[PDB]
Amino acid sequence: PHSHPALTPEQKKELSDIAHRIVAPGKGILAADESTGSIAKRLQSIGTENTEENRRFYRQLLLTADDRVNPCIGGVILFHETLYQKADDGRPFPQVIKSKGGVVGIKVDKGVVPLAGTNGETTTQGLDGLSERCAQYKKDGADFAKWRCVLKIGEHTPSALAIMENANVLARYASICQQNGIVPIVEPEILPDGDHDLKRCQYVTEKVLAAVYKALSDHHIYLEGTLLKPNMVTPGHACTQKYSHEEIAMATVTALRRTVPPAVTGVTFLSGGQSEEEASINLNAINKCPLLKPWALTFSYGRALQASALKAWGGKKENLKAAQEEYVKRALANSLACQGKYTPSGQAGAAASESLFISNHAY
Amino acid sequence: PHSHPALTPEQKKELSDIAHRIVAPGKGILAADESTGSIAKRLQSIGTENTEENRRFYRQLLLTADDRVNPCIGGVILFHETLYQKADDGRPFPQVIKSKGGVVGIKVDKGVVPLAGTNGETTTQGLDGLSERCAQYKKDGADFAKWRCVLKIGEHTPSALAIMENANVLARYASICQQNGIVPIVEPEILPDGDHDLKRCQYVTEKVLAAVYKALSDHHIYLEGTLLKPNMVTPGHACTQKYSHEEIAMATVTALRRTVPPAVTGVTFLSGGQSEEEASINLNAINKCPLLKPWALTFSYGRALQASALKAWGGKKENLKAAQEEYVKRALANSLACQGKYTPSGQAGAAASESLFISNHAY
Amino acid sequence: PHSHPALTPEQKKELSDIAHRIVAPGKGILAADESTGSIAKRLQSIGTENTEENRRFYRQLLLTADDRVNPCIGGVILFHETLYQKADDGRPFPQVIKSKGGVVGIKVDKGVVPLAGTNGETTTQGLDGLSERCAQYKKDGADFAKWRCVLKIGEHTPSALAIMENANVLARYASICQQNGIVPIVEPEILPDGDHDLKRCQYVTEKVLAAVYKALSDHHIYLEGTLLKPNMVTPGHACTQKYSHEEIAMATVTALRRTVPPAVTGVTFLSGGQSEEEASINLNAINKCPLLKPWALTFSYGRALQASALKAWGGKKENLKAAQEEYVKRALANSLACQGKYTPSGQAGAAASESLFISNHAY
Amino acid sequence: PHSHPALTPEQKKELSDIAHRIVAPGKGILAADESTGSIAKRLQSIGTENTEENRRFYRQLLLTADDRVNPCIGGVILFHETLYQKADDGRPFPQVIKSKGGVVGIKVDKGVVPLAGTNGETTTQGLDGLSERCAQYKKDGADFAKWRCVLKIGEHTPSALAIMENANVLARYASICQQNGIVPIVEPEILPDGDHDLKRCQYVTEKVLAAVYKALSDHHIYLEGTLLKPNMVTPGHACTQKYSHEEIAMATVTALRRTVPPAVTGVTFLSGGQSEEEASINLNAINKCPLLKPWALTFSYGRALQASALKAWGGKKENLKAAQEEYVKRALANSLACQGKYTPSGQAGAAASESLFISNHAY
Repeated sequence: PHSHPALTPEQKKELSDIAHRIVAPGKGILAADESTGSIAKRLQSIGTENTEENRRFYRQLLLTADDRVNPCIGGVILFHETLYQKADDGRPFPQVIKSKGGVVGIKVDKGVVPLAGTNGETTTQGLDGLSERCAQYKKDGADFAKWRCVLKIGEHTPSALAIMENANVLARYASICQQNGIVPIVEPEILPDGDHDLKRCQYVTEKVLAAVYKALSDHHIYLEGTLLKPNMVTPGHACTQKYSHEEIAMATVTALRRTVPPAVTGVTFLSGGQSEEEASINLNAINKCPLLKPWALTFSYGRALQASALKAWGGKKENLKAAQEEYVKRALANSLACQGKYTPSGQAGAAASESLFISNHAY
Repeated sequence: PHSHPALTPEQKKELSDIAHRIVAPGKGILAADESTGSIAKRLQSIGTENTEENRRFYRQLLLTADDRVNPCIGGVILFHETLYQKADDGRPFPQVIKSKGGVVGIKVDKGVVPLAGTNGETTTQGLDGLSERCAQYKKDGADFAKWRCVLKIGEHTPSALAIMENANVLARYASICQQNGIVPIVEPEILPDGDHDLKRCQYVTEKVLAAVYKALSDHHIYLEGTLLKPNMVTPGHACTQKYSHEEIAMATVTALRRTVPPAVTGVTFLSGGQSEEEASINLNAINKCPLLKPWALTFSYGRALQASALKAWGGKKENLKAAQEEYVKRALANSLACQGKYTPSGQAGAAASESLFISNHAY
Repeated sequence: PHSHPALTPEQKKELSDIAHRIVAPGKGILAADESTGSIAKRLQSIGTENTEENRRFYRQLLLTADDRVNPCIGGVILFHETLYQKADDGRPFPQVIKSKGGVVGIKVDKGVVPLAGTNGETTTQGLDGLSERCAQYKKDGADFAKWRCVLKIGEHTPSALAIMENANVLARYASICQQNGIVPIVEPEILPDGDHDLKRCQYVTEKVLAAVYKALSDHHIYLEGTLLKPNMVTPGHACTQKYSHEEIAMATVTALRRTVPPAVTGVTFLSGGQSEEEASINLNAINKCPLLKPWALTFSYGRALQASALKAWGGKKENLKAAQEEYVKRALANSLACQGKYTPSGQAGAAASESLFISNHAY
Repeated sequence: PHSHPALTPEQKKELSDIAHRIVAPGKGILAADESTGSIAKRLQSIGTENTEENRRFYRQLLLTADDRVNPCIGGVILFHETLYQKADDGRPFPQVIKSKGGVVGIKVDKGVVPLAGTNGETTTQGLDGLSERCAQYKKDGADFAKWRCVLKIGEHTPSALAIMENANVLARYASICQQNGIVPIVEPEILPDGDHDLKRCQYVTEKVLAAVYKALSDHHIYLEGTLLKPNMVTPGHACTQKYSHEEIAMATVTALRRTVPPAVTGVTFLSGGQSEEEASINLNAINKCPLLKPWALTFSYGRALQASALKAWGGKKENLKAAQEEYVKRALANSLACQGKYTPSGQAGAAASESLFISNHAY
């Protein structure tokens, strides 16, 4: 019942200013923070040896794409290794990102760990010595951080323990970040894995986010100095029932409207396995949803921004331009999408039913 | 992790439509639901005998005010007794209210009770047989309900128990209401008593509302089909430090933006002891606050709409017209205030802009 | 973090003394508090008309059994109606109970109500005006009370909400009782309905009881001034796998040892549908279980003490003696059982080996 | 509502067996796990350079005390460094401990960290990579671990956040340990700092322990395979009101009885600043307390077992024998104390008739 200010007015202004810059209109985040084990899968996917030089080259390829990406990229998330690597011109990657108008971000979690007594559920580690790490990252150019928690929809999951624990560790992580001038991106990802339908994902997402914000409140988190990186509400990857992009958008916006306080500066959606086009089309539908949305609704895409670029590269240095071109194409597409100005081919166009009305009461 | 829909799409639509009608642009709520004990004090204030006829005459006075109040009153909260009384023309009060465009509300709590082991804290009772009562009230013309919980700011209050328990009982009350087609107004009032400052009230209001919405989530409450009746964020009655209406507005809106999901259809402030003019000026400032406000910000005033009316009447039928004129003036003032168009200059629109020197980072 | 004594040392002593008297060595509780609707189903199983006189007569039959039950009965739970009824000699039933060395108890809950958004789950009502009711019951001879919450084991139950809500309302009920010199018997019954096995029931019981005691702690309940009336840990009524009495006893005592603080004065098991003989044999095995049991482990039987009595009576006055004889038999058996000195007798009738399992009204 | 066994019967047996061995009748724990920063303070108090050699020699001094300590020491907690050091004869310290009949324990927390937004409160870190560390420690001789959380009694402390967070991290630590065959000792220490009285400490201890056990339950902790290391219930260091050892014992035992499930294998009190004699006398009074205690009540002393030994050593190898003698005397004293047979000067008789004139209802 008694307040003991976690932050001063000056610290709040710094965090709010950073958070707003990242999600300024038309801007999104390039998530290029794949850890050693994750990026390995990615290079292996294109028959490329996972060496530090190849990881440096690939990251350089994305970070140095032409200026067309500047107004599309408000922030770039990097993995520790990359934060300390340099481009061919000797410039540290953080300097390269900043020179292009982007805020530098650093992934700080240390992966998921199994929760004993659960059906394969996990929590995330990485709090040990996090304050010192954050202070150093800040000095080295990073202004925001990212931490990923993973929840799964199954017969008995997400369980009460998994929801409670993941929400709690996210709050601890957020608290430590803000004490060091770092904007924490809270990522409580609910995997798309499974044959559950849209309504189920919406229900679980609503319960998970309500838990997340109650935890953030209990831990005295300054919401204006944070961003949310949630899963869009979609049917399971193996769901038999099919849905439209408008339905996905309505379910997503409704879930967020019912759980995310207006104070949260922005929502940066993870692509979670969606193809580059799917992720852009859904983000566009989300921004065109006819409901009031008090926060920026943009992207924090990893795969959905790199899929084609990685393939066009194939590990060959001579495919630099071609690979960068593919990344640019997706950055442009999503910049438009986070503004609801994206058009892939032609959409529905004709064929206007009689009984298919737009009723949000069905969600 | 499994959804068992508490409401059908049709039930949701009905609740949402009701909630929106109550807080439609320019409309607020007349809170005339004073229980037998509370109204006694009011009649006591004007040396009027507390008889059922005087209560009926007084309520009639407010309810039958001229058509000028129609676009100002989206809803009227009544006490059980009044819901079943009739105007002089034989028309049931609910019919009178509806004929003037207002939605009929019924207060359903049964008062506060002490929480053992706390420093004078309470919870509220009234859940027993509540579903049957709601079904009956709905049938008899009521479309929304009200339940008041009371919390106090003191040395060790509000305590964790008080916050948890009051939030839980409000959730139960909201759940039962929605099962019967009744829109529940959630009223977690934090009293202004004490010498605490603005920051303290804002802190407590934020913690209380965070608890309220987590509880509503745990009990599967349909937010779109609810309204919130919170205290404005103000310094304590005995606070030595003085504040401007702009600061009170900023503190209030900030607290709400950090805790109230945008899905909540509307916020109807209680006047909590503020004078009629003070309650109107503050409501106006709240609506002029530059921050983004995703819900209607209006009124649910009792004292702030009746103060002068009650005095002008003094229990004399001869002063009926003068008494109604006082009520109408306040209804008109608050109608403008909930639109940010209140000026003492009669009834204007969009007051004179000034500056943006101060910042909200100090909140 | 600050204490505000809910009770004085004097109040604690009174409650503690009462709780200990009820479960004194060799003593148990006769649960004859069946409400109007439940007792009606009992009189129907014997073709007897459900009238006030028949209920009075049946209750008199049990309460006026010979002195052999005196050492067996530490307390008797009554329903409101019975608390104010008199024996043929004009003595109020409370006086009858006291004269035989028994403590008088009163059921105060008002039945279960559905929890919206759950799969047929419930919570219990009855807190409204409970303080005044307790004050009056105390003056009229009652020293303890009982309140029943009902949980069910299923694919999605008991849900987090059901556990949390039922635990909270039990805590509220317990708090009010202790403020009025009444020892509250907390009854969080987990139904035996279903085909789940022993370990499933043990798991659920452990989770429920942990929730119950955390809530009692949050509400500042004086445990020494309380009693627990839980279900024994048994497999579902439709479970295929069979277990011995020793296994049931082990699962029951282990669950209790892992959740019930030593301060709790006693555990009075509900029979929950078990036959009179089964309930006695299991209680005996429980008391013979090797593990350390820091609390009295006795009975609070309804059906398991009345099965044979109701049948013998058959609604005929001339069968008074015969019916009372059957009750005395079960009281003696269970008195020995709660001491671990019971060894089923030669004849006990097929009525004592008959399953007293009955489903609920809803499902 | 569904169980996914965190442990197999074999795993449970191992943990339970280890826990029971550590607190076997007459046995306690030598806490010699002071981290580098803490042991530094100890050595400087006797003007000794904080070098690894001096630390190794000091720990050797304690671990190689004569066989008289064997029946007194059920377990020895070590700091990482010491677990891998060897005695002068080449034997690894863990081997030294085991040869004397003691179980080897390893402290695994990584110190306290500040909780932002609180009045100087902390949580504890150390979960990162804890599973791998436990697996390594197990392989290297350790069978139990220790983790210290610190709470403080003050104006607004311990806060709801501090209690909840520390309880949760303790549960995570406990879960990880049990997955690796390591018995976790849960240490939620409430500092004695302040002028609060005995009842205040008892209240806070009761609330903290209730929180700890609810968390252990939520995290599926096997209580039989754990030990509790709590502060005894005493007045603050600066409290002007004086209490007898019997009062301290009554408050301590009452607090534990109201919160610690019988399943918990043992309670090993920290000495927390008490002098060697005070700690022994209090532990003795605790074991003589007339109330029923379903768990072993012994010691896990650091300072209370080393004070005189550290001083007698003074960093001089020539004082080896003199120093060891002081430690041996305290080991013998506390072994008698945990049996309730300790009398500071000359023994007389272990006669235990009844207790003094102290009504437990006053607690």
